[PDB]
Amino acid sequence: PIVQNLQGQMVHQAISPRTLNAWVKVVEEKAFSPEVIPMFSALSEGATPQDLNTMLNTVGGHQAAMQMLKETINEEAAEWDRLHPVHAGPIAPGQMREPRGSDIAGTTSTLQEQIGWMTHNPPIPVGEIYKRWIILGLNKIVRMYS
Amino acid sequence: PIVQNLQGQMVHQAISPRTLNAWVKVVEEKAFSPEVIPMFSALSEGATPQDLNTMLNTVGGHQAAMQMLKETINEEAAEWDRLHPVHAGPIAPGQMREPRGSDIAGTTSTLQEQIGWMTHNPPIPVGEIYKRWIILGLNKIVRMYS
Ligand SMILES: COCCN/C=C1/C(=O)N(C)c2ccc(C(F)(F)F)cc2N(c2ccccc2)C1=O
Ligand SMILES: COCCN/C=C1/C(=O)N(C)c2ccc(C(F)(F)F)cc2N(c2ccccc2)C1=O
Ligand code: NA
Ligand code: NA
Repeated sequence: PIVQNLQGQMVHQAISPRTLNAWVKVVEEKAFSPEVIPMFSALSEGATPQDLNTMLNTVGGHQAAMQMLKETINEEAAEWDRLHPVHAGPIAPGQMREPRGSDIAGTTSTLQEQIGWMTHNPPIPVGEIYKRWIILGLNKIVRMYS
Repeated sequence: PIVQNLQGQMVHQAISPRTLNAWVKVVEEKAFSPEVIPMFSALSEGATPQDLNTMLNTVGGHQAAMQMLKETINEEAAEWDRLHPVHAGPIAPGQMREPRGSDIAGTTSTLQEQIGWMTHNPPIPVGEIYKRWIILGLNKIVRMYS
């Protein structure tokens, strides 16, 4: 997630491995449990898409449940593009481009571009947007158990 | 916890009731379980003493376990005073005073004074210090189950 250092700068701070390890243990004990969702949202506060994917990849899960999660994310990303089309073409070096669904999901964006959108004014909270997509998918999983 | 708003300012953001509710459910299911500790540290990122006490009070627990926790905190606070004595007496209005153990524990300090120490340069991370005392006590509890 993003936090301000001892100067003023908004810097990225990776998620602690000990937090990740404890989290996977929680999910393992409360598989498909609704209470895990508010906890997921709590631990991902200020998280960038990169951080979110690290959490998702670390947890893993059932092949099938991961599918519904990915499909949900993909569906929401395509819905973002349908509503927020981005222009392709000429852009000067260092110019900020508008994020597409795949950028919000961290697939086609770097940590630096994610931080840029998140610390911009007006900000494009790509971390918050992606988290919502994930939570939608998690809420879908709990309701099928697959 | 403290977070920067849409201007630049370091503002306080209370813990979500939904997070608190989910957390108490976790502790209830994993009573005295070591894995809860890394999770406690994760959710209290950037937390002020006020936030920490809200979490502690919300969780509650066994009369006896709460005792060892309080006694541990009290013991560490007295140890902080023994090593970092603070001068009493004349101080101008609005002057920043050095925190004593009771201030770090949020007993004799306001949310505003806690934020002041935490956003000062060099900072007095009262939230981090208090969190360590709590985690020491939690590690004590797990090892007695009381
Ligand atoms: C470590 O795996 C052990 C067995 N549990 C697997 C699960 C699963 O298959 N998926 C795909 C995932 C993926 C990410 C997460 C996340 F960390 F993000 F929360 C939870 C989660 N949930 C889940 C979903 C909804 C509500 C509660 C838990 C599971 O139970
Ligand atoms: C809601 O209560 C249901 C039964 N569990 C009670 C417990 C207890 O009596 N105390 C005093 C506390 C107090 C705060 C916390 C905190 F939220 F901060 F983690 C955990 C905790 N732990 C605890 C201690 C060490 C490791 C894991 C859990 C307990 O089990
Ligand atoms: Na990437
Ligand atoms: Na207070």
